Amino acid sequence: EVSCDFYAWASDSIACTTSGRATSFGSLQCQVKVRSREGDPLAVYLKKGQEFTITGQKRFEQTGFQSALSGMYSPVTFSASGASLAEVHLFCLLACDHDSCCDG
Repeated sequence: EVSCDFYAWASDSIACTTSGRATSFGSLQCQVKVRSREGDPLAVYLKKGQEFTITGQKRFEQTGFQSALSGMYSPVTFSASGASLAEVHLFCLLACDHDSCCDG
C-alpha cells in the first residue's frame, strides 16, 4: 500500500557537501535524512528548486528580476559537470537560511 510521508523545510534534514576548491568549487552532492528504516521499498522525491515560485525556510520568491546594483557578497562559482542547476539552487537556499544577514 502507498504510505507517503512528507518532510518539510526548516527540518534541517537537507545538507550539501562541496568537492574541490572567488571560491570556485568543483562538485556538489546533496544529502537528505529520512525517518525510514533503511528498508528496501522506499523512494525519495526532492523538490527541484528554480521550478516553484516560493521555496525555502524563509519563503524566498522568484522575483523575476535578473540583476541588482549592490549587495553581492561571498560569490561562489561551481563548475559544470559536478553540480546541477537544482543542486546549486539548493546550496544557496540552505546557505541563506542560516545567515540572518542574507536577504536573497
